Parts: sequence; structure tokens; C-alpha cells
Amino acid sequence: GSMNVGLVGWRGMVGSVLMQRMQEEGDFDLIEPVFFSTSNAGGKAPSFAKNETTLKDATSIDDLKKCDVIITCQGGDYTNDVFPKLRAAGWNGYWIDAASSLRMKDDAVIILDPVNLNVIKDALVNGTKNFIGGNCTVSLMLMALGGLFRENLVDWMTAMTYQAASGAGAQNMRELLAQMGTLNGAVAAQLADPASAILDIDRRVLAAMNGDAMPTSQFGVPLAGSLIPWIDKDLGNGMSREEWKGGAETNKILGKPAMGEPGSVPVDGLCVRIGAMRCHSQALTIKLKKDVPLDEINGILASANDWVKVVPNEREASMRDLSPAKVTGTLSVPVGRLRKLAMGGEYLSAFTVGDQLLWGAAEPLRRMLRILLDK
Amino acid sequence: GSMNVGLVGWRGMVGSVLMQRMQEEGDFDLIEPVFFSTSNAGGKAPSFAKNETTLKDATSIDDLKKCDVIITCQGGDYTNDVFPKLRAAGWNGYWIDAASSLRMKDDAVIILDPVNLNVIKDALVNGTKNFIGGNCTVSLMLMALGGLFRENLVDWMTAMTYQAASGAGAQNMRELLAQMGTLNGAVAAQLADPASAILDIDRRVLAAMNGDAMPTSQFGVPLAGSLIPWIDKDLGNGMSREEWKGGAETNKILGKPAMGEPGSVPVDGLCVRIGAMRCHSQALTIKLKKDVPLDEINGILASANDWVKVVPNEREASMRDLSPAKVTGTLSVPVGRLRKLAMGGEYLSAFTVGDQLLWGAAEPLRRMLRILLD
Repeated sequence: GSMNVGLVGWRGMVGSVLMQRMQEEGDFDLIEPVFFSTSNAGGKAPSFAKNETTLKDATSIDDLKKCDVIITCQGGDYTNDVFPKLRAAGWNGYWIDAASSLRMKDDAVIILDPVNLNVIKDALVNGTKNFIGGNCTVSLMLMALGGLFRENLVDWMTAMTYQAASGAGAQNMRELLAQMGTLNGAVAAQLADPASAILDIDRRVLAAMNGDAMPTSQFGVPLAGSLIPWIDKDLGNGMSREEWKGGAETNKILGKPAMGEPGSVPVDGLCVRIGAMRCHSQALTIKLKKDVPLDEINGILASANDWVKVVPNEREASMRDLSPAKVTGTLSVPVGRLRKLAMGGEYLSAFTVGDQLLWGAAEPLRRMLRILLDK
Repeated sequence: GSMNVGLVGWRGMVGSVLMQRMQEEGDFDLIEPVFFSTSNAGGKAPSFAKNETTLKDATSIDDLKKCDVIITCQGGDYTNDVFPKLRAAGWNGYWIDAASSLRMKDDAVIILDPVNLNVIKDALVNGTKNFIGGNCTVSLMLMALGGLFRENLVDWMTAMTYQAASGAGAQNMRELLAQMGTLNGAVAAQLADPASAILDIDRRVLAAMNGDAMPTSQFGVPLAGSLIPWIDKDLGNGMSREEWKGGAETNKILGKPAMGEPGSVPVDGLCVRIGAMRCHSQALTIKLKKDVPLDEINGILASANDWVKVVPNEREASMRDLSPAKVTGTLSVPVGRLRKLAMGGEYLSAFTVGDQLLWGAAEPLRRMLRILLD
């Protein structure tokens, strides 16, 4: 109970989910938590604090350096500023980070322990000190499909995603919900009138969607009632940075050669935002190395970790269990719609849904803390 | 101007879009429209009728048989009732139908004239009398990607769809909008308070979504804030009827051997409902028969018909131009996100958006009428 663990970014959305999980799992009984803040350093720490009842300065190298471990959800700009300074000052502790900044560095491991505990443990023995959560899309895909990769069955995969607002941030979630209000408000009286004409309702909704009152400052365009087929930076070659992460991070998590080199697994596709709060869904075309029976595939997938489940490939079950409505706020990672595609027995469809803030953000970080504790 | 054209199902949603389009394009000037009714036979026809100002009876074989052409948006149950009776009574006019019922009959053509005008014209010469619109998903996909098929360049395609409520019907659209009210209404006060906590808002939205007050009688489950990864009947083999239509109807529209036979092109994938009103979008993995340069692909797609629009594969253009917000209520069929995938030069991505009620429903029907008129 004497590991000194600094928490940075704990006030933000991802950090708040992390605090809740750490409390739920009893993690604070196992450590001495030290709370950092970008503002209000010297104020009172949160309830979780034990001996360190005062907030420390998030950009103070001297206070950060006293920690054995730092868990940060503060983001990439923070990492890019503070991390080099802290290491340059001689800090030799463990850095656990949600941000993308350090993911592809040779002295960092991308962490998803139900999938790559072996990669993590080997790196710890090799003296690695940087442990970085992967992109939410990749983490969620591998929590669902990791069994097939573990059995070396995947030739390649395309993923067409259906991504939630939470990946863009809290203000984006708020804008989505405000947009829902704009669209419903434009037709509230008409919806209450059974005799109203659908084409009038449709006209009114479109006029509201594309009008001045629709709040679009966060997304740039409507999300409610629509979709956005580009996420993150434009790499200038027809690929988004979100899409690029798929292949780069999948191969690194699994300890394979870099994307495009022999032995790597091609993972590619299109990343598209839809009007969901906090669950990402993905529709997969998977080429396997051989024609494996479906029953065997179901077992390989279901047995891979404690959170995946396979949803029977049937209408009612798929409608009720394979959706954001069912999965939001839970640690479950269902996969379903598993069948062979018309091209042949080596071609497999899949559809998976996972909570972006849990396995896609906070959960791997606290699990890495538990690995460092041997708990 | 003397072709007698019966209109059935003209008061429903698809029929109303059809009526608006026929008015816009001057179609009624070229025909004698005869309006049919299931519930008000003998009543007043719409004011854009000409000499036939009284509604005829939609199930009167005698009234129907007087038509040279019948265009029906009334649905499959109606077709299955009257069509076989009309034919058995010796009616030899043209039947133009939005419904799926007759699509796969050997004496019917699936119509999408900017893609298969040749198939349609050959069928007319050979005496075919049944011209049936295709499934919205396939029609919209082919409006965008048909150039590659027409050049015989496609080995296979998977399509992961993002489908609108309009495909399910007007009451489903209304439910989607009511659901948006339920979700926003649960948090409107919190949204208006800049200091409110996002995890409180999130909790409240989920409780509303899964609570008894969320209206779900039409979809069975939430759509707003969610998605539904199954559309239409369960075929009992892990495929929905909506997904089955992809391969079946793509091959038939194009005049290829039946899906699964030598020379057919496999089209398959997963059909997923999202919270949009009336545009379907689709994300495609396409295997081509050879490694075609991207500029050549773009030219083949753009030159295929007058409605496809290639959207440059850039962030700003994709966000602005490749969405339901842009496309809804228009005849434009954008396709973009076109690049080679990591597997190799023969693998192509694409993303397309199209209005379900226009090219996916009403538009091919009025265009077929124009073909019959020359």
C-alpha cells in the first residue's frame, strides 16, 4: 500500500470513468494516490485521497518525479510537454497513458492485457517503463476478435466502423444531444398529430438539420440524423489518421512486424461517426487462412477472454444484444453476425459493439496498474 | 397523350414522392392518369387528374384491365392479390411496381435504367411486360458503383450499410424522431447548464433510452442513439433477407447469371439500421479483377450516369458532401473515400450515400414510364 501513484487528467471525462472504476475495484486501497491538477493546485484533493489531501501541480516536474507510477488521461498535448521534461530530469518511474503520443515509440508498449499480457510481461522484464493504451477502435476490435489472431487464423480484415461521439469528447456528446433536440423540436406538434403528413415532417426536419439553429460548432456538420465519413486528421492520401491506427496499432499490440512487412496482418477500412453516445460498433470482412467451421470459430472467439461474448446469429438476439443500447456503460464486448460470406468458406463476417470509455479508454490503464502491483 | 396509366398506392409515402416527381417533370401532360383507391372508390381524384376525375376501385379487375400501364406503390400484399388475377384474365399491359414480389420472376425485369437501360430495352423487344424496381440498397449502390460493374472489373464486393428509417416506413420515421425527443428531453435542463456533468447526462440518456417511455413499438428496440444490426426477415442461416437481396438483385439488374452460378458477381455483407430519415449509406470493400489506377477508377465511376458524383477523398469534402444532410431530398448519388486498401492494388474502398425514396423507390418507376412513352 505504499506505491505512490500520480493521477493526472482525473477530472476530465476519461479520467472520471477511470476514478469510478478504480473506486469500484478497490484500487485505492492498494496504493497511495497523489492527485495532480492543471488548475487549483494547493486546493483539496478528492475523496479518494488518503495521505495526500492537497492537489499537486500537473506541470511541476519536481512533484511528478516523486511518483513511482503516473497514470494520465490528460491528453497528447500534456504528454508531449511534460513527459520529455520528466524523463530528462531523471525520472525512472512507470508512465501509463491513454494518449496516442507515445504509442509507436520503440521504448513503449501498447497495452491490452486480455489480448497481449505476454507482450506486456516480456517488456517489463526487458526494462520497458512506458505503457500506452491503444486507440479505442483497435482495443475494442481485439477484445472481440482476439481469439482468431491468437490462433494465427487471420489473413486480413477490413473494418467499417460506426463510431460514437465520446471519442471526440464531452462537448461533442452534448452537441449530439442538442442536435436531437433541434430535429425533434422542429416537428414536435406534427408528431403528436396522428393526421400529419410524413413528407411535411421530413421537410421540416431537413430544414432544421441544415439551418442556422442546428448546433454544429463541435462536429462542423450535423451528426444527429446523419453521419460523418471521416474521423481525425487527413493524411493527404485518402486515409484518415483514425483508419491508419487500425493496422499500425493492431500489429504492434500483437507483437507482429510493422504494417506492410512480411508477417504483419493487414487491417484497414473506413471510420465513420454516427449519432451514438459512447459505444463504437464495427462491421468486419475477415479473410481467414483456412476454412474453419463456424462452430469452432464461435468457440475460439468466446473463450478468448472474460468479457467477449458471441451473440447468436439470429434476428431477435442480434437486435436486442448487439447494440449501443445494450452495451453502453458495461464491460461486455459482444460479437455477432458471424457467417461465411459468399466468396467462400475462408471469408467471415462479424459485427461487434463495445463501450469506448471502458475497454476503449480507462480500463486498460487500471489493469496495467494492477499488473505493476502484482494484484 | 392517350396512354391510360393506372396509379395505385399514390397516397402513401413512396407514392407521394412519385406524384411530386411526376408533377415536377410534366409526366401527367403525356398520359391519361387513372387514380385507384382501396378505401374511397367513387370519390374525388387528385386535382392533377385530367379526364378521369373519379377514383377507380383498386381491386376491381374490370377497372384495372382498362389501363395500358399500371404503376403501383401499394405494396407486395396488393400485388400478390390483384396481379395474378389481372394476368389470368388476359390483361397484357405493363406492370411497373416498387414491391419485391415479382422481382425474381423469370418474366420480370428489375429496372434501374441509368445502369441497365440495355437490359430493359432488350426485354421490351422480347415482349416482357413486368418492370419492377429493385431494393433500395442495391439500386443506390449501383447508381454509384455501376461503372465498375459495367466494365466487368468487379470480382466481389462486401457492403456494410448504414440504413435510414424510411425503408421501414413512415411510422418508423416518426418513431425515430420521437425517440430523439425522449433522449434530448431527459437532459434538456442539463444541456442548457454549462456546468453540468457529462457522466450525469450520459447516465440519464441511457436510462431514458432503455426505459419504458422510449417509444419502440415500430423498431422493437431503440434506434436514436443506437443501431440495429438486422433488417428484414431472418432466413435461418445467419443472413437477413435484406442482405440476401444484394447478390440476388445485383446480378439480375445487370443481366448476369443468377447469384451463386458461374459468371455471377458475389455481393454480400451486413445491413444495419442507423438513425437517419431517408438516406442510405454504404461502406464497401471491393475486389477488382486487376490493379486499375485510381484516376481510371474515378473516371469510370464518374462517367457512368448523370447523377453519380465522385467526392474527392479529403476530409473537408467528405464531411460536407458525403452525408445524409447533403443528399436527402436530392437525386445526387455521391461516392467517395475511394482508395486502395492495404491488401493490395486490386482492393478498393468506397463509401456512398443516396436518397432511399428517390433512386431507391420512386424514380425508377417514373423513368420506366418515360421509356414506354419513348
